Amino acid sequence: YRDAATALEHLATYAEKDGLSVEQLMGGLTYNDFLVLPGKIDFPSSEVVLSSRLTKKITLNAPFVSSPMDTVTEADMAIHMALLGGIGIIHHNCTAEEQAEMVRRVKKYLASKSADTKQLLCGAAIGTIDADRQRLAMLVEAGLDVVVLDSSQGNSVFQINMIKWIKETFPDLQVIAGNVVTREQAASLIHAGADGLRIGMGSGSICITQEVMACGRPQGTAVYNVTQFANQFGVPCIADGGVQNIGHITKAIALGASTVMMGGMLAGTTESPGEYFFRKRLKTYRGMGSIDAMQKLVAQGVTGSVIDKGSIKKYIPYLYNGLQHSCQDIGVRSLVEFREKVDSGSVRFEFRTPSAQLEGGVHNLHSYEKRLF
Amino acid sequence: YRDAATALEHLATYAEKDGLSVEQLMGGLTYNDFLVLPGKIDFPSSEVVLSSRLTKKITLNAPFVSSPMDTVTEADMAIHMALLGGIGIIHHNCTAEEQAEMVRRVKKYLASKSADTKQLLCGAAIGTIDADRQRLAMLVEAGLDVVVLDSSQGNSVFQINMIKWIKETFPDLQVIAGNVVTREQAASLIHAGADGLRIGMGSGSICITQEVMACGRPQGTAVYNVTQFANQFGVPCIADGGVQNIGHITKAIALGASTVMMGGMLAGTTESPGEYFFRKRLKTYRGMGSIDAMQKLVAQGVTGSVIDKGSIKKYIPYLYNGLQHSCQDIGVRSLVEFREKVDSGSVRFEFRTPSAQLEGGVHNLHSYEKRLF
Amino acid sequence: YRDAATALEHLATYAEKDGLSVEQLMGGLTYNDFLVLPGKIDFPSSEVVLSSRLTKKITLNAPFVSSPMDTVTEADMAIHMALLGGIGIIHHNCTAEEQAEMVRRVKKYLASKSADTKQLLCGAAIGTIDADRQRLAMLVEAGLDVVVLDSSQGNSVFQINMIKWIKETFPDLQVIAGNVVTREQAASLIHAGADGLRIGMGSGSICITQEVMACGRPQGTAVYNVTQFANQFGVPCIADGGVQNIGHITKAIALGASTVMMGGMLAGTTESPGEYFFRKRLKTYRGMGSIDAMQKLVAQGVTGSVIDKGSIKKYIPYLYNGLQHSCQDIGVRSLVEFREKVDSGSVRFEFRTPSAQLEGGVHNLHSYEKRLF
Amino acid sequence: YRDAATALEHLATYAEKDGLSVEQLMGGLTYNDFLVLPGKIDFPSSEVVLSSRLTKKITLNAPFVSSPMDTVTEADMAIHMALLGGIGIIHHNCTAEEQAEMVRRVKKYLASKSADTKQLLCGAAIGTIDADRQRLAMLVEAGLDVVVLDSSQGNSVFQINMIKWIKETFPDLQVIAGNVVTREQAASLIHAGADGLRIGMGSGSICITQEVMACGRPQGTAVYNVTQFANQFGVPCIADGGVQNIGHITKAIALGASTVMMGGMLAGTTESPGEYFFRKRLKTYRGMGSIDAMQKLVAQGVTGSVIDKGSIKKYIPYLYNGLQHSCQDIGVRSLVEFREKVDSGSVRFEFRTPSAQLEGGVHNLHSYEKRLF
Ligand SMILES: O=c1[nH]cnc2c1ncn2[C@@H]1O[C@H](COP(=O)(O)O)[C@@H](O)[C@H]1O
Ligand SMILES: O=c1[nH]cnc2c1ncn2[C@@H]1O[C@H](COP(=O)(O)O)[C@@H](O)[C@H]1O
Ligand SMILES: O=c1[nH]cnc2c1ncn2[C@@H]1O[C@H](COP(=O)(O)O)[C@@H](O)[C@H]1O
Ligand SMILES: O=c1[nH]cnc2c1ncn2[C@@H]1O[C@H](COP(=O)(O)O)[C@@H](O)[C@H]1O
Ligand SMILES: [K+]
Ligand SMILES: [K+]
Ligand SMILES: [K+]
Ligand SMILES: [K+]
Repeated sequence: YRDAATALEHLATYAEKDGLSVEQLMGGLTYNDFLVLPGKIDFPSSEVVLSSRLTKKITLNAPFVSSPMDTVTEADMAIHMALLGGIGIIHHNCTAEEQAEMVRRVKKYLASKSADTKQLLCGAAIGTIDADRQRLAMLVEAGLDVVVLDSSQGNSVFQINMIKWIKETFPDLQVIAGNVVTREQAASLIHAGADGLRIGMGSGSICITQEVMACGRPQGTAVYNVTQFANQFGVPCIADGGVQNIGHITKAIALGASTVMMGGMLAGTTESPGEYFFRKRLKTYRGMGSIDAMQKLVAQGVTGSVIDKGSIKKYIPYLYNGLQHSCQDIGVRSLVEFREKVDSGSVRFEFRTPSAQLEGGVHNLHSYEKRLF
Repeated sequence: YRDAATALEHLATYAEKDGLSVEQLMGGLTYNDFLVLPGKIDFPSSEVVLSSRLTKKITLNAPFVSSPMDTVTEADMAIHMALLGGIGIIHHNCTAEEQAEMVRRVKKYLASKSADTKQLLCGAAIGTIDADRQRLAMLVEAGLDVVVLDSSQGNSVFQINMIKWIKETFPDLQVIAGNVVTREQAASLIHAGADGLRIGMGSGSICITQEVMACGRPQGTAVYNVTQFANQFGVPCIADGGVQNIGHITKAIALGASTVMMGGMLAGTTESPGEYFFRKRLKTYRGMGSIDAMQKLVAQGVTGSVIDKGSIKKYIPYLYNGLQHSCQDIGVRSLVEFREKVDSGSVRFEFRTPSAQLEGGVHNLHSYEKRLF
Repeated sequence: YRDAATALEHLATYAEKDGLSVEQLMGGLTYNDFLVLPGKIDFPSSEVVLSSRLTKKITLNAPFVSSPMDTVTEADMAIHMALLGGIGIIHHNCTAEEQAEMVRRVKKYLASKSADTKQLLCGAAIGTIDADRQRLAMLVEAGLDVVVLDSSQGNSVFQINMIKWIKETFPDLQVIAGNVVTREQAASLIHAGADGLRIGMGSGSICITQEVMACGRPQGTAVYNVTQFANQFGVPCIADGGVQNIGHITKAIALGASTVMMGGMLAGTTESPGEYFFRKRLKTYRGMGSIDAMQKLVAQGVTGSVIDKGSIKKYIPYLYNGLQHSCQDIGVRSLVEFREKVDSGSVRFEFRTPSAQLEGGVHNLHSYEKRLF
Repeated sequence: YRDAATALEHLATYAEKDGLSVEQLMGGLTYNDFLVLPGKIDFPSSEVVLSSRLTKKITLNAPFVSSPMDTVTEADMAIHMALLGGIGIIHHNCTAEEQAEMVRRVKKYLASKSADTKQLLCGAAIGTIDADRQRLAMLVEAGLDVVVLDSSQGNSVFQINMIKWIKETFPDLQVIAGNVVTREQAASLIHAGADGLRIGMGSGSICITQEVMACGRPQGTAVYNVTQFANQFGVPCIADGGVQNIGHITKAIALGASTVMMGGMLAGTTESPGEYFFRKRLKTYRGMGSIDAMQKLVAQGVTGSVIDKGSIKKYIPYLYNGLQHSCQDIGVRSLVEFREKVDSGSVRFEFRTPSAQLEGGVHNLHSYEKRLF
């Protein structure tokens, strides 16, 4: 046999590292279709830094964003998301007066705060019609820090003109455009002057766009191809939709996302809008393209329910600490280093067959209780 | 970082567009195995034109055809299908006298109408035996506009001779031959003088041909290979079977289909034959190769039930408006442009892993109600 | 557009026929993973001949063989299998005296008959131990026509010596060796003097060999690789296991099988051993490697139940007529021509994605009844 | 046709053996994704030797190791595992005093025994913190034969230093490091001075690491790549996790594992800790990363239940005799020969499509009882 002392040296006899680079990995796959291979641990998980760029000029201490949906994010969610190092995007399924009030509630309230006034950071969504011009003006007056142009298909003349108008009218304000899933879409909205990109189409838990429009993209592939382009321009991208656990968050970032947006995961929490009901304690969770949401006609989302998840004061820290441990297993001390080591090919990946996915999950038990924390 | 002003220019640094061309996409896959990537929106969905060639000389305002099945299309269906810009193919699981009466009912009744008499367009199915010669003569007397030669395997001497006979005897009448799923089948029936082709074998919701005959083809692949050939001869093709939502319709056309035929989707509607019953309001839906259908012995279809879908006066417009929005997302202003941009490689596609398909649908909800419109 | 008259000629512009040849098709797939593409119909299904070589010197009018299992084939099954143009292999989970009696019952009783005595053809199974030497002698005295050496793994010194002994002692008797799934296994038993081969390992409905032994092969792949070799020596092969419908039979033969063996399909029929019981009218069906079967300790099969299928006097004709229609759709007039056209590349195949398989089956119905005939 | 006498000779006309070599087989697959092809039987299964290297200096008569989990292995399990030719690894979810007592119970009690004192061999697990240094000293005093450094991610400075310390302080003691799933991890811990490696991350039945950490590897692939490296240094590797039947054990070894570790399979047995309860006779089985286990906060395992499996005095022999039959089918007389014939390419493999896996299992039965032995 070989001398154990030569073990590390012998690795050089191999053409490349074990596993695949991100380039080799990247068809039409998404998060559950692969794993990241473990690396070398020479630091505690507590040492892991999770600072993340939301936009060109806005950086969060945590890559967590609550989605602009009327069953996920209002003032209560936005406040506590900001307090916990993330941020919330307030929905616009409401009057411009009602939305502005929610913004004021946040602004008048690791924490995400402005550098000048020390006020909590607040985001909000708007449509791309002429009526939303006045809406935005009201939100800006309320102290809005960042606006999300809310669309399933963001590459449009209407959105492009909206971007151009905001940059001229509100230069200080940061603009996140989307949604997008292709390189060509990204270039268009980057060229328009977007400060960030929202990635995803049909990956949402409550979304059926892909079913009824035949249009969208697998989330993992969308994140890679978009960010591979957008990152060259220093435009941070939000991985929006299909996120359901800590593992999805790590993978989203690995593929180039700067932050991740969550709807269903945050739906059913105490801080979410809507009241609990019993059927088991549930809350309503619905796509904004659902008939209910649109009426509150071609639906692109559904109305459903999610079980009580408790307060995000316990859930977000779980995501935070969990993501720290994830980075540790991979052998990276920050999300910045995570990005660098992936693009350099140091971090390695591996595909997962359907059998490997079943093996990866809980299997062959009479019964079990899934207590995450 | 790169200057945002160079974003669109930088796209030229890439060898090809993001995603796959239809050629690259096209083994043995069907509709659910892929997506169309979104494009550029610079028009309203209302601007989208859905005019479609049914046959060489017949063009519809909507690519919707009701299947010739005794649980789908009789006079009531055919009338309302024509009124809504589509057309109905009346079944022949009935006497020649009974079928001709149904045709007369339609003819004596965006709308699909003749250019000379302004009467509603009507289609009908027949077998390929000698007895159907007289049957057809009766249908022609009733004012039939187009005939469908109804067979699971249309590439036969019997069908070929039937085609040849009709073209000689009834030159004005348009003939749709089928079903076919291969290039060789198409050439044979095109050579015979077919004015259109019916594509599909075993893709039907109620069909088990592939199970009991081991013969057929995945619908998506069948449409591509057949139309890639048939379109060179200006022979429109009907994508028949396996259509269940708007997404399937968009994809069918993307692969080369001119129109799409629906059975199960239209079964259970008010305009369909058969009475509602309760088990939940249901209607019977059965393959014409089912024992029931054949007796009203090797079965190639099944007898089943479908829930009440309501009137097609609300369902077809939903398909219509939905398809308009689908084209908009893709960035095409008509089905003609859709065809052109696909064959040129402007429209791009993406595969879907099993995980991506699960992600694409509704996932990780306690419960939900699927209200399409 | 192109002139329709040139349609058939234009096919020559294509490098190869639509679809795949069997070579191109053939990893690790089985029957449900592919389809045969339809061809040209210029004959009635009644014209299709299904004569099939069971062994070097024995030819059946139907490629149907009942498996040697104590819940499938005793005298009653063997008699009626022979009468209907197939043959039955009597099990040996019984005394040598008991088995010989069953053989005598068949011999003393399209039909499969001897050319000299006009008596029904009869097959029987035996083990490969020394005790089975006397057993066989008794079966031969009873008028046995063909013997099956019954083993999950037929490539053994014990089986090889058993083959050699039979050929010397009983030259007239035909010997089917097996089971096998590889080329190397086939060569060994062909070299030993086998008159036919039994193909299959772990493909059985009641079999778990692959689970507990990690040894076996996908049935489709096994048939191709074995027969590709065995056919060069004029050694007919039985495709044994995993057959569940007419489609599987057509595909088995397409890949090189001369006949097919059925257990589960024939289990639960009136002619099968064991009594009906109620739980719905059921019969017991069990692997011969099951603890029950072995005790009537490492099990390689299970004990289960199957619903009443009725008499094989109606089921086998259904298989017969169904297979005729299958050949017709493909455009072949006999199983001999089927073999020839496949090996020449005239018959074409197509893969099936998981989606294509779901599409191929019954889908999207509230409910349905599967009446085959 | 060809002369049967030339059958074996004709095999030489083929470029390579039927099926795939292990290299060709080896992406991201695991055990259920493939089969081993049968070989030549020229010996009885009783002749098969299952001696296996646990570590550099420790060899077992059976490749069976019980996992260090508080619902699997305490003194009772460890004793009977050693008696039956395997070994048990005692968990450390208990005080150092409690663990040492369990070791003494084993030491003071085909059988796995020391060569000098004839005492039963005993293994035990420990953490990699400073407190475990004293713990180990107590275990060594109790007569511990081998220590397992218990971690989901063994490639750490803490584990590396722990290894280095043990080799200096307790030279006689054998050290198994892990867990690992990559080549780079292996080299690191081999270089540190490991006497054996524990392979697996997220493949456990009760483990969700891959879900919550996005980190791990398909078990089959992990075993191959790690052992392909580790075996060059004569470092035996334990395939840990995802083992559920005899088939998995055979495959684990085929890919390079020297022994296999079982948790769930041995959970629910009489010799396991914890009492039976009724819900059907069940026992608790839980991941050591479960909240319950950790509290007896980011969970990486779950708490569940498994049905009563009976005594391992009947189960392990079943595994033993089953593995013998498995080797026989493959045509190897020992696990050593198994290794040699695989690396030489004599043993062949075959992929399994999802259809082939369904075909491989029990299918198309009304009902069945799975009696393994
Ligand atoms: O009705 C809808 N149609 C289309 N996309 C939607 C709809 N509702 C929400 N989404 C998207 O889906 C995301 C939520 O995905 P989830 O986090 O998987 O629930 C949102 O942030 C939106 O990007
Ligand atoms: O009994 C049958 N055997 C074979 N194909 C059938 C049968 N009944 C209907 N079909 C085909 O299946 C289509 C309906 O498919 P669906 O729209 O998926 O229900 C029809 O238009 C026919 O082309
Ligand atoms: O106990 C068993 N172990 C292994 N193979 C078996 C056993 N019982 C039956 N078989 C095989 O499985 C075939 C039946 O497959 P089926 O037709 O799919 O039920 C038989 O003809 C045998 O070749
Ligand atoms: O809580 C846990 N987190 C991660 N891995 C675990 C945990 N509990 C057990 N394992 C691993 O899973 C193996 C058991 O796998 P099983 O044999 O498939 O149940 C153990 O031997 C450990 O290697
Ligand atoms: K797992
Ligand atoms: K979705
Ligand atoms: K079908
Ligand atoms: K099986």
